[PDB]
Amino acid sequence: PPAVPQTFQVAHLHAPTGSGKSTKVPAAYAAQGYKVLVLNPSVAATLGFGAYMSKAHGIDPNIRTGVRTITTGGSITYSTYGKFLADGGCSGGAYDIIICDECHSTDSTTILGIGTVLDQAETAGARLVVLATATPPGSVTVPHPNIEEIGLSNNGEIPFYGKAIPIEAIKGGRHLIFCHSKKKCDELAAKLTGLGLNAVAYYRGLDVSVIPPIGDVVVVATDALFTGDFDSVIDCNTCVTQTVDFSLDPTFTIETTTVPQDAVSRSQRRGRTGRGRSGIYRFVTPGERPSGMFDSSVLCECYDAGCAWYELTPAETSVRLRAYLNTPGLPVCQDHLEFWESVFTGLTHIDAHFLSQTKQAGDNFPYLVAYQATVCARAQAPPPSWDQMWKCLIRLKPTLHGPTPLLYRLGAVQNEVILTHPITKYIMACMS
Amino acid sequence: PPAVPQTFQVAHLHAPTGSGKSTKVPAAYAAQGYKVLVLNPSVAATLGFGAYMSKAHGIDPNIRTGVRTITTGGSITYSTYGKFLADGGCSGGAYDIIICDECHSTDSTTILGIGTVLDQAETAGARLVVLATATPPGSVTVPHPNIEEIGLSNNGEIPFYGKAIPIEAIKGGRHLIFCHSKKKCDELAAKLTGLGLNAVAYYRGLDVSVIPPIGDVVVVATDALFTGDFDSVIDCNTCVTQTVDFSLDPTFTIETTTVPQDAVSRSQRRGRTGRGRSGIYRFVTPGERPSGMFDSSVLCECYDAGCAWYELTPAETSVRLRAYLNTPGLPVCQDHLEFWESVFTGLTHIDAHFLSQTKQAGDNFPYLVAYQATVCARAQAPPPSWDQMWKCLIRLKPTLHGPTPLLYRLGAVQNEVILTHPITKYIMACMS
Repeated sequence: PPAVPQTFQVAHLHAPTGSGKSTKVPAAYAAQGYKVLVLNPSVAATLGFGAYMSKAHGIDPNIRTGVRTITTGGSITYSTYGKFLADGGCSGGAYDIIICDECHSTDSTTILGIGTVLDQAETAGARLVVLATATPPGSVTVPHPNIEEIGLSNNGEIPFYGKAIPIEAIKGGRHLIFCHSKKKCDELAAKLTGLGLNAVAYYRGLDVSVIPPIGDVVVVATDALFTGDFDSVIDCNTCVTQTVDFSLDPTFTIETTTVPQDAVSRSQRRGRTGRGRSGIYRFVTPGERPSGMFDSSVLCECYDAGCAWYELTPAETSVRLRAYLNTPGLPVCQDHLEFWESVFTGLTHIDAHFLSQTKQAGDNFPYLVAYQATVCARAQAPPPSWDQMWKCLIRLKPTLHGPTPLLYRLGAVQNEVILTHPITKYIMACMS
Repeated sequence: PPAVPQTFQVAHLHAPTGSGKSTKVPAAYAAQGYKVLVLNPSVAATLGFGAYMSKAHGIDPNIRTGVRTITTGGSITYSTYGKFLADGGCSGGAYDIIICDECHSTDSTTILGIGTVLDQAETAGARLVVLATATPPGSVTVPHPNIEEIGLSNNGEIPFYGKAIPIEAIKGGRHLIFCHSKKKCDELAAKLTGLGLNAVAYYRGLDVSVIPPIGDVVVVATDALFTGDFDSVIDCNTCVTQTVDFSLDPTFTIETTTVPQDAVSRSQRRGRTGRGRSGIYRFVTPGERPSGMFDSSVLCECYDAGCAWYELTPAETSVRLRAYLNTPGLPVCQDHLEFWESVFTGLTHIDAHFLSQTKQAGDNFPYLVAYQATVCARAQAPPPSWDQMWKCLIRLKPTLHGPTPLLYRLGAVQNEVILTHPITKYIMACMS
């Protein structure tokens, strides 16, 4: 619980997990007349705190979200970054303290949003602006005595990234596997379900409904993160993240490449254990990786998204993205600001009906995949392939043939690619 | 009105809607000695011309539809493509001039209708075939003389496909809203009726009466809607259609999807008002998509509705359709005629009970739904799911175990399945 200076200040509340950061601290604040606003990357977290904050603290916070919205009138508003950017940001929000929580996040939304805070807060009327996070940019993983950090040897057979988890000893108690991809995910889960190890896990687009409860059974699951008492975890130490490449063929190639886990995705994976009691931590490679900068690709999404939903011209999404940079204790990446801002300023006259469709079904890059298919339909030319990605062109299959006027490799490709579409050209020049 | 050449000829009309393409053109051919047949796709519209021609034209035409029939013995004949088909098509007929009104629609029937007539007419003694319309392929919305087109913003208390409707714009008069789904219609009307607004949800099934004829009113209705005399027509711009998506799992799939309106659909709704007393049109997503094309869905639905309703050999159907890809001016599609034909000839010994049951059920793909039933029972195994589509398999539920022999994803498969059935495999191979 930092000061509340009458002037202005940007406080960093670097406190560990379960400290009550998104529940107690605000409450402290909301007991002095100060009107507070707390932001969080996930809905399920927002709506979460939104209750634990009422049924055990005597407060009824307004809970703003896309899937749910509740207005009480309390001076504590638990909403989310996305839903915050959606509501126009602070553009209409009178708050005296703002807490960008979990700010260690490198996702399109946190960033753009935090950037939105960092810029408007100051004049929106805010008196303090808090950035909380268990694991901030830089700070290294710490030996938490509340977690029996135990190795991982190959005194078995069950192939696991190397340190083949011995089966003879490993049965299932309270453990919890941590994987990288969706595929190889269940690939193991069942490889042991023929023994008792359910294959349960959370992917990208599922309900917590698929969660156990009792029975000393081991579970699997990807990064995005339930029930059953996690008093142990088996991290794979292989994080996977999209990484832009400038392959000039004819332009970039947003490709999801795997890699060693930094510090934030190392201790966050250890943030889901040591709960309730003296947790345990299983890991293959001990060493983590210096965290602080995030790939430039993400710098694209703010632009792709900010353009898709939040309605921010490449221009706006910049300044916001700017202010977020100049601020301390927050991650960074190469200042490809001017380039990217460059690209989108041009990608004009996107077909309304394709953005709408693409975004709806939540496609990684809604605006970019909705543009690569406007040019594709005005040129009666098919898209780079018929993956579920270009489903928006489905109704045009009858009238569409020839080569694909490729604007950027956003994944698989299967047609003659012509690299001359006036735009492709623009984007090239923009690349220099 | 075109001339009836000494030789045989297929003409093309393009008069704007309501100029006699289906009223004056015929009367003319009639006031000469030519026996005219006029096909339209609507059972309603059909009976409409009968009355009209009489009320003022001094011509008692014989009508032919499902619900009725009225044979006055006169040369001008009005009839649906549905009834015309079922009447053994043109083959069983001697008409001098066959006008295929509304030849731009793309429904199982209206197509077989033209294919048949475009294939038989000549050899049947026909003198002329006139494909009429006022929105041929490659056509866009031409501004309505007396209809201001306004867009939608965010100034609105009521949501609406991303945009909002300013209550103020719908507080006086008779307004018609257009929503893709009835499921949605119901809601959007409620919210409005709770705002002291006279809301009435209308769609397939309901009683046309619900809609009052006087007083202020807003109709949250779906395509199915004259005496309505509406002031404005807010439109959701999206539309719903069925698409086939070959997905070797194990053969294909026919899911219903919500896709953007084509120039046509955006001219039936926009024109639901402004007719007579100057009205207004209000949209969400600007720029209408173009017309004239139809997903392989239709081609299957033909063979199906051609084995089920009109009782026609997969061979014979192709025969009819073959005379459609050919004639120029009619909508386009992928030439899968050879494929879809294969997939059917194999589907034999359908359980007539199930077929009849399904036909009399309104099921979209009856012959396809029944065969998956037929082989289901035939093999003593349950249907994919128990949606109100398989209803025909209840007296057997007890005597039904094991995984479903999935011939094709045509609905929502909710059961352990297999894909080794001799038939599944067949089509799978017919997949060429």
